[PDB]
Amino acid sequence: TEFKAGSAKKGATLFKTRCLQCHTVEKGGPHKVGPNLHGIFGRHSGQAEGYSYTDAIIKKNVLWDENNMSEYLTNPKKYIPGTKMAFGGLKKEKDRNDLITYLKKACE
Ligand code: HEC
Repeated sequence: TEFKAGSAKKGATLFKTRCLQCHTVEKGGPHKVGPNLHGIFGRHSGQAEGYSYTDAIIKKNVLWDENNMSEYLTNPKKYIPGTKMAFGGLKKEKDRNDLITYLKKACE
């Protein structure tokens, strides 16, 4: 027990200003700089087809759940050195919570 639920509305706007530049979240949403993340929970890293991911991400083979997604979110290059994900992070657990509450919801 280490992840508690945030606000999806607050999650959704965090997403629009911090992740939209690179990702789509809708079913059948296209890949961009970053891959489409629909269905990410339960899935492992580097398995969306039609996307060229770094060695590092495939290699890490992380099961995508809220718990994991939080630490990746804090510092991705940290969590997975070699990732091409150019994002500093979300150091605030509160923001992280909203946002994950949002992804838990839309990538559904
Ligand atoms: C572009 C400047 C990005 C921003 C901003 C965010 N992400 Fe991203 N993401 C990007 C890339 C290029 C990649 C590929 C990684 C590689 O090393 O090949 C990723 C990857 C992810 C993943 C992992 C998914 C998988 O298929 O295993 C996740 C869960 C992810 N990105 C989520 C995410 C969120 C929620 C963001 C906003 C806070 C975000 N990323 C920022 C590109 C970019």
